[PDB]
Formats: sequence, structure tokens, C-alpha cells
Amino acid sequence: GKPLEVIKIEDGVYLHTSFKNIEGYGLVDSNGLVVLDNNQAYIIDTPWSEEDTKLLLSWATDRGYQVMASISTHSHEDRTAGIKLLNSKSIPTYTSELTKKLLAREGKPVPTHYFKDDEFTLGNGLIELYYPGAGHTEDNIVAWLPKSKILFGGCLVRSHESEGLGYVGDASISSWADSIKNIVSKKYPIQMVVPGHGKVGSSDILDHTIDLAESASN
Amino acid sequence: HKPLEVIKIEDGVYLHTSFKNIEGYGLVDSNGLVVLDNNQAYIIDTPWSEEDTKLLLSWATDRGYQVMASISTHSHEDRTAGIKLLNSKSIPTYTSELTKKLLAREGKPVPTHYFKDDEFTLGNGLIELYYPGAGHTEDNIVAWLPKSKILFGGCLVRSHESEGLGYVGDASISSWADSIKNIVSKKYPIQMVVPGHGKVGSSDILDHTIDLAESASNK
Ligand SMILES: [Zn+2]
Ligand SMILES: [Zn+2]
Repeated sequence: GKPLEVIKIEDGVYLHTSFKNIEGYGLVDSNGLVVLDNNQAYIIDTPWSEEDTKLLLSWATDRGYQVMASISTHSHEDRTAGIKLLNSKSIPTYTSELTKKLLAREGKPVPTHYFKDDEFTLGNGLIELYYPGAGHTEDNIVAWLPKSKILFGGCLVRSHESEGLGYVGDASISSWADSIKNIVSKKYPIQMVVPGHGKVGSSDILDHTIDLAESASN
Repeated sequence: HKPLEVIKIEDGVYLHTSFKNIEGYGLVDSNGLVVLDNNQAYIIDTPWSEEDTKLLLSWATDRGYQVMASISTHSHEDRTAGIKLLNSKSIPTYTSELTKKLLAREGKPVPTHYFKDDEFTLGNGLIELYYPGAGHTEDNIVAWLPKSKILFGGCLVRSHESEGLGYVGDASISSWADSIKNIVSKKYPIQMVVPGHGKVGSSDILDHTIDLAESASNK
């Protein structure tokens, strides 16, 4: 069969990490966040398994948190599992309108809620969502947390120690550098960047990511 | 999803390579072989999925080949997901006894044939199968092709480019080096070693794999 892990990375911000076995390669890890506003919880990108999502919801309800919503950063396979489960529990699920329509076109579970512009904030200013343009996928969005000064980049960003753009099957490689530069133009006072895969780091992760992007489109 | 590739690597020996998309990491490859004996084809490890297995069968039958048998090197899927499909088409499927019983214990489709000893041959001498000991898994076997002088090591061996042992969830790391030394003790005149993942190489792959095993075992 290794199980979901949750760890505190700031006050009211927890990193959750799930694991899959890759035959021939080893273990690949995947991150998202739980963000607390008092005792209300928000999930950014659920575990890829419906199983590990189940465990994440229990992680929260066992601490007396009320899970208010989930946000999914894009439409890929691993982001669907949680949507279906949280829909079933009447927990509000959010994506961009575009991500929602992509999911519906692919016959996948759709979120119950969705925002239409390129910016949207959740909680009472707790989570600022932003669509910076195509990169990892055509629809990928990021989440900015103004209080903790953390950017959740998901797979649109690559961690420091990692050396490629990851799964690029649905990527817009020649658009990617420009999309990271759009995040940069927000002039968020970024203190930490959480990638979809790998270790958390500083704002450097964005520069690192443009390097990989600019290299590959050559 | 990138589809099955098949390429000739020796007279009568073809490398088949199947791909999976790994979110966060990229594309991973998995290798097996097809070995021909005139019109008769033998598959060493099926492809990773049923769909790619289907493509492998069509690759062979579009060429007029008769698929006589498959052999799977252990009870993990990148070796066995094709057993159900071949079973449906009444194509004999083989594993060791231990691999067969592991599959059955896990409620997985089992091969229609198996062998009991540490050695077995298929295709009347074409393919020599050997169980060297635990490593990648408790049950992993290798395949020696005396004509083409190819060793198929599967995930018991690691390509040069690989700097780790791969998926070690079911591994016996402290036994792994000995198990490779057991292969080496066979004195096969090895010209090429085909790993389960990554590029084909020479007998040096075996030394590389020993290095990796010994390093991980020290911890
Ligand atoms: Zn993705
Ligand atoms: Zn295996």
C-alpha cells in the first residue's frame, strides 16, 4: 500500500502531502494546503486519491474544523477525486469557470461553485485566486494568502531541487515564462512558495521556474 | 498518453516500451521484449496496461506472428497487467510458482502456466528463466537469451542513468546485491542488459546495480 501526511507550515496553514508508487522510479509526492480562518477550514488542491481526501476531511473534522470549501487549481485527473467526494458531502467546491467547463467537457466531476474573472477571493480576504495564463496547463490558477504571505503555485511552479517542468502533456511551454511573469507583476510580498510537488521554498522558485520554461521553449 | 513503441534491438529481439504520465514528475517508461523464433513470438513482460498489451498483440499478428507465450518477471503490474488479456485470447501465460501464488493471494488474474524450480526454459531453449533471489521484490526473475546474448533483468537491475533502486516498497534491499552476484555466477556471456526502465546497456549494468544496492543497504 504510504498514507496522507499533514504538517503545520505557518499559523493557520498546513501542508498536506500524499504519495503514489511509481514502478521503476519510486515515490512521487503531491502537495496542497489546508488554510484556517478561526475554526473554518479551506482546502487548496485535494489529495489525488478519494481515499487520502477522506483522510484529509477527517483530519479537519476531528479537530473540530468546519470544512468550508475546496479550491482546485486545474482540471487534471488528480484534481477530480476530491471534487466528487466533497460534492457528495455538500462541501462547496471551487474552480475557475474555465476549469469547470474543461472538467464538464472531459466527462469529469464539476465543481458546484466557480468564479468568472481572472481574480477571485475566498474567505474574508483569506485566499486570493489568480489566473496568470497558460503554463503547466491552459487553465492553471494560483492562490495567494495575504496573511501568511504564501503563494500556492501548484504545478505551475517547480521546486528548487527539481530540474524539469514535470508532466508537460497539456502544457503551453512557450506561454509559461510569461505566465510566471504575470504572477510577478502582482507584486505580492511573497515570503514562501508552495509547489505542487517537492519542497516549499522562497520567491526564488518563480525565477527558477522561468529558467526551466525559457530553456524548454528553445 | 504516449502509445506503445516497438524497436528491433537484435535479430529476432524487439524492445517494447510503454509510457505513463506522472503528474508532478513527467513521463516514465517501462520495457519488455518480444523474441521471435521464425513466426513464433514470445513476450517477456507484458506492457504496463491492457491497451498497450492489445497494441503489442496487434503489432505481432499484423506481422504474421503467432504469440506462443508470455512470461512475467514478478507480480507487480508493469510485468502482469497483460495476463488477463492474453488469458482471454487463450495465449499461454507463465510466471514462477511464487509469482503465481502472490497474484492469487492478491486476487489478481493468475497465469495459466507456471514453473517450480529456480530454472526453466521457454521456446525449447530460446529463453532461459532464472530466480536469483530477492531484490526489487521477493519473487523477481530474469530471462537469459543465449542466441542474442541478451539479459532481461527487469526491475532487479537499474539503467546507468538511474541513481536509485526505483520503487522499493516491496524490496529486499539487504539481499539485492547477493541476488545480482547470483546472476553473475551464472557466467552468461552477456552482451546487453535490458532494464525494466531506462536504456539498454552492457554487463556493467549489473555492477552499477550492486553499487546502488550496497549503498542503500548501508543506509
Ligand atoms: Zn496537472
Ligand atoms: Zn516491480
